[PDB]
Amino acid sequence: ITGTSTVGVGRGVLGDQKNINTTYSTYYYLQDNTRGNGIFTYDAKYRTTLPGSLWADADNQFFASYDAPAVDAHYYAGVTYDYYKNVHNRLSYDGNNAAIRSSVHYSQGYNNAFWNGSQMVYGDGDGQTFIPLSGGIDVVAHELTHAVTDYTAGLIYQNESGAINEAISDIFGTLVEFYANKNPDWEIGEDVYTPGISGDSLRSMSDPAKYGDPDHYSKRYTGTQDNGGVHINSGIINKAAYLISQGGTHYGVSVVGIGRDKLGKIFYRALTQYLTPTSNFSQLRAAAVQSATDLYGSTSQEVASVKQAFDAVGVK
Ligand SMILES: O=C(O)C[C@H](NC(=O)OCc1ccccc1)C(=O)O
Ligand SMILES: [Ca+2]
Ligand SMILES: [Ca+2]
Ligand SMILES: [Ca+2]
Ligand SMILES: [Ca+2]
Ligand SMILES: [Zn+2]
Repeated sequence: ITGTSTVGVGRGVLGDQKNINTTYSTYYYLQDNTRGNGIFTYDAKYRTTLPGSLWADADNQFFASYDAPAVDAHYYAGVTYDYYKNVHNRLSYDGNNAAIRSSVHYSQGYNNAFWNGSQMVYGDGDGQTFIPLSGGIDVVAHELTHAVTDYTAGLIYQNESGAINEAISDIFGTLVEFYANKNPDWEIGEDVYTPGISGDSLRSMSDPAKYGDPDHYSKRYTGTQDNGGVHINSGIINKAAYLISQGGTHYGVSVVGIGRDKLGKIFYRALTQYLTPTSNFSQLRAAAVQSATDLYGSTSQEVASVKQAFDAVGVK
């Protein structure tokens, strides 16, 4: 909507106070004009009709319980926009400053978040498996990264291409969490998962097998569940990415870590230049090796580490 850019204040899902960019026109709306062609947050009002209504507030103070998921969706979309712009020189998910739209309060008891082809959508959780899913910066960034994938490599959401799609969202979700620098880790979803259990998460990049996901190509899931295991076999790629950044010896194969910035550069260039809708794991290895070669040179440590990481997880 047309109005004047304002700055509101609120509390997120975890009870932390933050400022948010709003727009005033009779009401204060969750519309951030400071980034691209805007970031817009909507109320789905416990229904499944999307997007719902652009979030309106009478006083530009967002401290009600009902507000908290909106605050976080809106703020973390901004952080994610900033990461892609500042770190990768990418303007929004399409590279041309597309408006970023999110809806919160989707459905009832909904233990999921998603990118629907056009916008991000966040459940509230059931309060047992999840609390509102926008409370996780890694979750927000995971979802916005689906949009980046769809505009770039376009990895088909099944089997190996789908597992790469998933891993790319976990990787950049994690890199965004490190960019924001609040309790960062190589775990996925820990801020919003199981409020009754401390120290767990939905997936782990550092140790995918902790949560039953494969950490080696020989352990890949070959069935038909989960679109051919897209959230399962992502563990193989997540582990490779973790190793490229942090190093380690895995199944006897030693990898010299090169750190998160270089991981992000390698994978961003692979995603945007080399991967295609049908890329498989072997092709991702080649894309990453070529990307590291472009950036750092064929004889570089970075290239060597990429090869060792994919060797460690059994991807040739
Ligand atoms: O399964 C689905 O419908 C989509 C799936 N959503 C999903 O797993 O929602 C919760 C969550 C998302 C990211 C990180 C941690 C938790 C996806 O985004 O890949
Ligand atoms: Ca208010
Ligand atoms: Ca964390
Ligand atoms: Ca995390
Ligand atoms: Ca937990
Ligand atoms: Zn996903």
